[PDB]
Amino acid sequence: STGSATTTPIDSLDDAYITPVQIGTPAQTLNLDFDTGSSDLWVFSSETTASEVDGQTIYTPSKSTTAKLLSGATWSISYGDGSSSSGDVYTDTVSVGGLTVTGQAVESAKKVSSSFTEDSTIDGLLGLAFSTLNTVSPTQQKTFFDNAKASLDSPVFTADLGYHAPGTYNFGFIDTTAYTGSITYTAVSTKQGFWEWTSTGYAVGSGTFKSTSIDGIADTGTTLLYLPATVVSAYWAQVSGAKSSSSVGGYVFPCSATLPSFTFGVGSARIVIPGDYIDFGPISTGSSSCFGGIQSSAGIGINIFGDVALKAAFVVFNGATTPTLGFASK
Repeated sequence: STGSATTTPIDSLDDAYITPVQIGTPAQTLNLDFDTGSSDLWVFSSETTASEVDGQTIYTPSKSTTAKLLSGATWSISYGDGSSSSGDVYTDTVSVGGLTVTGQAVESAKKVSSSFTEDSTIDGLLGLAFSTLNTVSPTQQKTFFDNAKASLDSPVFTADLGYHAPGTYNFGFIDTTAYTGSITYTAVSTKQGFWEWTSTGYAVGSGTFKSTSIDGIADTGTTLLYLPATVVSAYWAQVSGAKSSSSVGGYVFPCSATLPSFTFGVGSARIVIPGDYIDFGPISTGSSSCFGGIQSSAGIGINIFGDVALKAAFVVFNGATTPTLGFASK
């Protein structure tokens, strides 16, 4: 089997991407944030505290003939940006882009943090990291990908995120029309539950390439590119007037700037992030100070190849017995 679904930016900045997901019988379609940095499929639901729902579409298990309470199971998750959610668990039929999993754990939110409530466009998350990170207790549950894997034509999914445009998540096949040149594959460590890999270095603009190992995670659920402070300083030093602002929470730059590109290494291959991808617009409405898309990972504890990086590539998440990651230009 295979699946193919379009993923669409939630706003003009590509702050995140939503993908329609069919849950239950008859289908209830919710728009989920596919997140290769976590491993819980959770949804706004009929059980979510009413004051914490503001415009989201909810899953109502009582209206699904295939929903079953997973008795005794609870979940609770905290994300890198400080947001959180928790609740109980149902199993139900879940389909993404024509690919159907029966008995998928659907984690029903009883509580969500303000960040989630305030984003009316995201109805929940669909985790695509390794199932060892799944938070369901006392019986850990598998991700949608892990459940689908054996049925897939090939044990892979791909992320093809758009810049200010829709893109695609495919399951079970590599669309050879969706990228240019060849795909370069690189080793993955699953020790921390993430799609963790080592970039071979970077360049700023038309500058020379610096060969240096940068360990980090491929994380579709993180907006920006978080890298070591040395690398980030070298980038922003090429933008007149750019500075790190403790009050804003990162590097800002004059909105009048033309940003240089940023290149990262994948083995001997190179992925180029155009400068425009690094612009996240005014820090507040009407400001001439703009927020940068490359930020320091210092104090996160991990480097994160978020959407800013990933949307510059066609990315293969290879879930073979020994997982790997592939990157191609597009």
